[PDB]
Amino acid sequence: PMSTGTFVVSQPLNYRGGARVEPADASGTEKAFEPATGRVIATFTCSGEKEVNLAVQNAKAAFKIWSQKSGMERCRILLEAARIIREREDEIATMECINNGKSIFEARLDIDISWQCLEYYAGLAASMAGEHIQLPGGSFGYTRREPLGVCVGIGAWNYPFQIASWKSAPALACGNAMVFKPSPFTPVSALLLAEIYSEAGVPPGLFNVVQGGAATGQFLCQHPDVAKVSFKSPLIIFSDCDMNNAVKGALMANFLTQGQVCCNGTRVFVQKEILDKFTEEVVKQTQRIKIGDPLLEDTRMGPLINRPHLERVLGFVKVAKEQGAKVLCGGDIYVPEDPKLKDGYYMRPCVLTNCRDDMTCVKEEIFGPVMSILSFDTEAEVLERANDTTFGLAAGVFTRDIQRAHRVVAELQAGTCFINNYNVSPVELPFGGYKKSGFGRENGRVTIEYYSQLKTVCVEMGDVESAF
Amino acid sequence: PMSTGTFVVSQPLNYRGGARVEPADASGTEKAFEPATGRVIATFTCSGEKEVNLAVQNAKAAFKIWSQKSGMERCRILLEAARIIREREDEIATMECINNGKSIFEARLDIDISWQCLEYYAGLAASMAGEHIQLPGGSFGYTRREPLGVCVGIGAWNYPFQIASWKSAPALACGNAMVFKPSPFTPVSALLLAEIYSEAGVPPGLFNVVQGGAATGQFLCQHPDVAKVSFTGKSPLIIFSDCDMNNAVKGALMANFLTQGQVCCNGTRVFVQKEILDKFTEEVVKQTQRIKIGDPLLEDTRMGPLINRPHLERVLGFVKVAKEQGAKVLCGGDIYVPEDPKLKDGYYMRPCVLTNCRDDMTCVKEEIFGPVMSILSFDTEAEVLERANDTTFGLAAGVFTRDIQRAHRVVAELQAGTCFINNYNVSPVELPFGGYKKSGFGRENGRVTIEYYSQLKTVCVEMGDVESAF
Amino acid sequence: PMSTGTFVVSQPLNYRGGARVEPADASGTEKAFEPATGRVIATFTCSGEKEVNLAVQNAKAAFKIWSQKSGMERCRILLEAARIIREREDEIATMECINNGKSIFEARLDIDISWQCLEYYAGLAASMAGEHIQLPGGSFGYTRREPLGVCVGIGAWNYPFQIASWKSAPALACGNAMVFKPSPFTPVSALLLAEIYSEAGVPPGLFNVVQGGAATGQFLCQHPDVAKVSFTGKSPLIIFSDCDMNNAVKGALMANFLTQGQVCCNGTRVFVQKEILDKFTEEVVKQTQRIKIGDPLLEDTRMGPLINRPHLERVLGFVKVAKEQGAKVLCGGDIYVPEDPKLKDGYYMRPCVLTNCRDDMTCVKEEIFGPVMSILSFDTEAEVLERANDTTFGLAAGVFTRDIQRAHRVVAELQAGTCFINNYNVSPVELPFGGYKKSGFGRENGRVTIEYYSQLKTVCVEMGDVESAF
Amino acid sequence: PMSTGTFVVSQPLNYRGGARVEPADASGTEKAFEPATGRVIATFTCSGEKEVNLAVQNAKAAFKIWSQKSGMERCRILLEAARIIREREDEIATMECINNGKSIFEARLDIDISWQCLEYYAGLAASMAGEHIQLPGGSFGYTRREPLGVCVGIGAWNYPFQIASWKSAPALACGNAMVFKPSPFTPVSALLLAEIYSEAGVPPGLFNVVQGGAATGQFLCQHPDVAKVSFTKSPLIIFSDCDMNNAVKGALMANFLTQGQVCCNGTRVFVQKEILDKFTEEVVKQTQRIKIGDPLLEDTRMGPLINRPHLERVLGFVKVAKEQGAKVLCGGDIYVPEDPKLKDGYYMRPCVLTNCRDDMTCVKEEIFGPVMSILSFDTEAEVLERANDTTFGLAAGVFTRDIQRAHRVVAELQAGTCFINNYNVSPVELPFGGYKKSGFGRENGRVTIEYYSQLKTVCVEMGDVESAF
Repeated sequence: PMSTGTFVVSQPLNYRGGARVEPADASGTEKAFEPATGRVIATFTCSGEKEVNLAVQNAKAAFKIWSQKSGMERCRILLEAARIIREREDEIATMECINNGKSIFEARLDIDISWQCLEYYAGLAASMAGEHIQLPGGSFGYTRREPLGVCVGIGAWNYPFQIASWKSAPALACGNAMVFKPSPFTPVSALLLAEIYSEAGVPPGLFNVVQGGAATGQFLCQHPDVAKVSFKSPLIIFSDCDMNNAVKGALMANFLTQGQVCCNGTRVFVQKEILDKFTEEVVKQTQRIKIGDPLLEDTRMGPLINRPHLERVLGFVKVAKEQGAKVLCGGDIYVPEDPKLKDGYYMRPCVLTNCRDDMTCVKEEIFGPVMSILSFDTEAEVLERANDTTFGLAAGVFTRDIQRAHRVVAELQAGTCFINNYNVSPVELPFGGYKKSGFGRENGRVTIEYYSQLKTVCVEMGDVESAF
Repeated sequence: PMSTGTFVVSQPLNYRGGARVEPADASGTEKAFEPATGRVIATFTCSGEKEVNLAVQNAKAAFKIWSQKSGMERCRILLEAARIIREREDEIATMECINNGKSIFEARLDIDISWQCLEYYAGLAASMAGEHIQLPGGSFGYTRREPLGVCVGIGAWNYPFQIASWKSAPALACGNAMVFKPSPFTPVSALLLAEIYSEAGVPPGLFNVVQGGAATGQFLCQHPDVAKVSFTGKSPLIIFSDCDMNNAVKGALMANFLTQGQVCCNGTRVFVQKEILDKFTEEVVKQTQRIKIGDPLLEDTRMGPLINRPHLERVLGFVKVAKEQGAKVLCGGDIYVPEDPKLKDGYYMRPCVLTNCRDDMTCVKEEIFGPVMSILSFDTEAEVLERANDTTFGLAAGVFTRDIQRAHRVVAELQAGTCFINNYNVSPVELPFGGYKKSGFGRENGRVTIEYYSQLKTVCVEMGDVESAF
Repeated sequence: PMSTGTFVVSQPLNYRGGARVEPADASGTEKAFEPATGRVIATFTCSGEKEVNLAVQNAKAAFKIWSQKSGMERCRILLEAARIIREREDEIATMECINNGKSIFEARLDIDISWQCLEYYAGLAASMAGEHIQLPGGSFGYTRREPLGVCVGIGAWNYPFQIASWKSAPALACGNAMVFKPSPFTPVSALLLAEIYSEAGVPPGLFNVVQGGAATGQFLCQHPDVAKVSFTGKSPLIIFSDCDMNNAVKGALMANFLTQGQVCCNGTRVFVQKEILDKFTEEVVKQTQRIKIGDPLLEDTRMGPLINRPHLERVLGFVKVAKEQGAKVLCGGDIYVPEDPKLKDGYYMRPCVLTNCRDDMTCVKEEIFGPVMSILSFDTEAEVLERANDTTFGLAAGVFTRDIQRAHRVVAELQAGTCFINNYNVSPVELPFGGYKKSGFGRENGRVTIEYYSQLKTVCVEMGDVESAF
Repeated sequence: PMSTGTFVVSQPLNYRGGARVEPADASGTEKAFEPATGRVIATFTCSGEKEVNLAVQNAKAAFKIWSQKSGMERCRILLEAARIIREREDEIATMECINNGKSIFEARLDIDISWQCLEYYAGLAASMAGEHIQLPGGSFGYTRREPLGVCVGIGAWNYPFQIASWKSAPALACGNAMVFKPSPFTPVSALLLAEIYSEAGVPPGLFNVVQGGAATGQFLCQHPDVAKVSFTKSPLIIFSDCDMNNAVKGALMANFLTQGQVCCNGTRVFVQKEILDKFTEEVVKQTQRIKIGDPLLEDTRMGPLINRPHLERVLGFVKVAKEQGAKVLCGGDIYVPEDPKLKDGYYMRPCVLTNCRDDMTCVKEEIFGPVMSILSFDTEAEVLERANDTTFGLAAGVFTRDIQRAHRVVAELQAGTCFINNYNVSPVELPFGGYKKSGFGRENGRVTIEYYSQLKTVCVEMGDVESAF
């Protein structure tokens, strides 16, 4: 039923005690947009400290109930929340494109992860166990992972529904309550999750939503009842690679999610030999990318999050030119054929060549559809030039020589490495966010630890053996 | 061998490239003592930034070698270091008492926990494995825990050799290098570990030692080549009227006077139910007055001296104010003069038992870090749980009651991370299962600490063609 | 909509390729009953060699498809099958009672386990991973748990739907196909599971059902394409003088008369201490005489009929001999005729309590599989432990004492696999944590059972040159 | 100090209560040999039932003690036993060759695994923990892995000390006692382990050794106090695009390590039509260079076969292979070493056969000798059909530079252990194809610990019983 250029927020954007609320006090006022049209979908209040307090006080209450429920009881509520998400998928995914701008194509994948995540932690809640050790003389010791209490989740604008799901699913599975503060850019989708949790059977206050910016964030972090607050990538193309897969990989790595992720492999090192053929093919393919209405099934490139952000990306390209880069295609305002999209935050995906490491476009993360093609001669050279990469990053190597691939992956300091592919998936996702992957056992174990604490009990069955 | 009142440091107290070194740069000077005699066992230089740099740079080099060795190779070196520790146990344990002041009795247990810890991580290094996930079309994904690089370990004075062992073992078993900064109170014992690691086959620079205080610590933390820095209401004891009095008294004494009560672990807030209050107090004072104070090297000694004179003066200060606030000193809390004249200038005091304690009292509010027991009276279960729930998760609590339901009910309500039913153990925070003897570490303790000293690398191998969205 | 004395089987009772089928060949013919009425609900064909072959061949086909689907795809199908089970719960629960005889009360708990179990393995299928080990010089090794192929599941009559689900869900989560062979006593309920799996989205043949007895079982075991066949002193209850009498009596009744006492899990050897013997016996008889015997479909019914006429004749046989051997029948152990004339020919009897029992007695020696309690007197802890430790590990035991030390000491000495302190649960063997309600399964139960239905494939990738010994 | 052609057993060959003992009764008598010389190193008594009973009764006692010790204590004893093994390594390896015939080279690697195994299980004993589940109303449930009791371990002659270590190390880490029956071929080495365990601090009767054959094995299995009894063709696909030298190295390793007397050995060598001639030429060249002789010599890579009947059987297989139409390219004949002490040793030259057919018994049956069967093939589809008749308990090795092909072949192959561009002749028990600096990971021990233990479950009720009635 929902379409581009029509949506307007009618209900309030805060959520406490299982219902939408207007904030009790303000830290300011913000406007949320429809990036495809430039339309204001909401003018909303940012939570003040009294408001922040009410939300924390409310979830503190819900925490006390939820923490007393068994893992099995919590598992059913969470599996239900996933069923509702799965059912209302197209509705949710639409709301997501409307406020964020990503393709319905991508937005659905985001929602798939979202319910998959909930099913994962629901499972873990039901199969939770501690350690038990037998001590000499019938005495024994045991452990239990207890929830922390009221956790704060800070959202991002690039994966709004998915970040909300990803933070709250392990949090609530542990028996905690969450107060979630989404990006002021994207305040809508989180309320859909909040509503779904209530519908699933979560006690009122367990997943609360406070809207706001920096001040709000600070008020949440400064709250005494808050237990815990939960808050360039290279692509090496060797001459011996499968050119078409390398080109496909480069495009995926740079233009998925409009290149508005830090995950994106924007530094494209291409070996001297294949440099000319690669560049020619990459420009050809980029010029075919479908820019338009994110709700259209054929659209692969939507608008950028907002006007300031778009201006910044266009600014990057102006400097890129100034510094000596050769704009091969795009990097300019795109005026879509449909007049409703006239004032949307659109631009054409950019491919830059003749890039050097000293260049700010090579140095800084742009957060837009901009590919920087850097030439290289030898394996030893790339590895020196590319190794300045943080562990929180990803790297991708394209070569038919398996030994070279493993050798390069071994030397690269990036946490996630892809041989003969590239996936633009969020950091949290295990196994580079490959589709039929699963989460394995370690991802959950580690994140469960983040949202819980280990209680240790020692039972003495005999007499105390005094040293004195 | 070594005896009390005779030891003096002869070699330098820093350690780089497998040998003892004098610091290149100076950031002041410190004196280390023999707490049993008051003697200066060392006047040493506090490492300067040029020195800190050398130690980090040396470890960075050693890291590059070690990180390339298999878990199996790393395991043999670590199992060897544990064998040497176990063999030189009394030598180590004695060197520990000489500088720290704890009884040889307790010092040995500390050393047992040190070699046990090394054998544990050695085992984990050899049995390390990642995840391997199969993907559609023959493509696959896998994971690897890699070391972080050069890790900094900051020591404490209460468990000097044990803190050094506890930080270094998980670090070195991940393939990391370590630069260790002991407490300038207890500089000596760490060098013994450093020597042992070299002897075991650790590459030169893998476990380096830099002496110093705050400045030295700051230089280590500020160093760009340092990957990670590992650092270091009051603990209650609830005694119900239905408990086994003798075990409760034994437990209270253990909880307050082990390690001279110089740990934050110690259960110093002793809540006693109104009925048993009089009998408990009478028995606890009787038993406390029997505690053997003296030479920590003596096998019969259960109470040694306090770490230093400023620290002793502070504990004596707390007692002075406690009686000013209205507490009743039942025994001790005064300067003790041992029979032994070599022991004359040692930092000794008689273990203290205080009664008529109120929650408003600073002795009940603040952690003293001395042998001082605060006895607080209570009437009901509901009352204690209110009064004693202002306890942090990083603390420990002990409950004494013959009613099993009550015990579990109390343990459930208490916010402490480690709870003991019908006992109390004063073991460091790091130790799983309340540091009970012959316990083991289970699997989770190691898993969690390995995570602290490592990072997860993920690799995705594509067996087919790239599926383009465009 | 379904009721007692009305139901008759209309469709065939074998399942192949997503539909009910009549067996291709016969190994014989059986009659399935309504135990509450004595009615024949179905006269069915036992599967012959050719039919067993067809089900295996059909499952082999389904296996090839399913095994190629990801754990995530298999997880959705299983989570769906659990949703359908949960939704049609009362329909299945009812159908279960009609053929088996257990109370609708107990039948629901069985069905709750069924869908809980499917949700568990669905979770495990989605989170499956192997090990990845790094080797010198960039070479690597990894592992994967692969399904075995076509597995066979053999049913029991005491938990027909539950044991059907318990065997199918793990085998299928591994990516296997299964051929289930229900007890010829209880053929019906399994077909409901088979139908649900189809409805969920399992490929036709993934979970086939072949009816039959021993010959069908033999044909399944002898089949060359069958990868694995999954099959299905007496349990004591020590009641000490210092315990909580009412909980001990409640526990004794639960332990003996749940599932009409037709489980091997049931704690039928009740050791009672000489002192409390008289009070316990008096209370247990009083409570037993209050047990509601009748229509299993009635919500108030706690005791239904026994599985069949031969089965009942056997239990009453054991009672006849028990009094011949010197036992004192305190209540029941006789043919019961319910007030509802429809239940006139059902397989009913009054729950029995026997006293003055000796270890030499066959009622104490043999498992009866009926509502019969054997009360044995004892004087001391040392005595019981001697008399009761002729217990196999595949059994359960229960101890009632207020002395925690005594409880743990007894549990430690007892050779039973599952021990209950101050309670008793009659849950199937498979169930972790004594089948307590809000328990969960933990991680180990699943790990171990996944290993049963899978095999470890190991792959070694050489990145360098082969190092020849020659 | 020990050498070939000198050793003779002087002490008895059973071990009970921390001592070597002569069997109380007999199930027969066997002769043990020095395969390098043909010498009888021992004429010993096979254990009767009274003797088996004594070993079990003694082990039952030691169990009751060992099972009551902490996993922490057990771990120290086991880490000590590994230190002693590691220290007396050369003595043990020497003794192993003397009775078995394998090279000092391989015999050491066997002993390395042996002490590595013990260190692994020692670690697991110390870090053992059960599950603890919280239940509504303060009630709780927990689990513990308990030992089974007296376990029986049946040895093999190909890895005598290693099989003993591999069975005893997990069982003893659990808290069980073990009665071990070595192969009547290889009695000696197991007693060295039994002695080391005692020296380490194991209670007397915790690891007992009863010498014997089938009757003795049967007596052990039939014993009511015995809790559990633990008991003991592989293809190699060479594609034309492979690295020839690594493929040849791999083929030799796969066929002639341990004198080819393992079921692990990749004896069916499928070679592509194109590289067939170059491969065959190189493999024969390399095989003819293998150093046959005194297993105690550091340069020796091929020792003698386990015994005369076994050698005759392998020579028999070669006779029939050429009768069936195979082309003997080298060896497969009685070898007479230059050293006269070795004159009556059970030696033969490693054999390479070509013109093999799938119908041939040498391709069908496991030979247990140094015999390589070279089979030609044209396409990937063909090999995969011909080689798929492989059991999961087997290994397979693929050699190809095409990574896609390698994974594709490994995926289709039914073998449990697959190697890409290598082949390792390691026992079945070993995780990650028995690669040297591999480790054991965590699953191998978990699964084996389960074999030698049982899960005890305890449920503590903190409240009142909720009666259905």
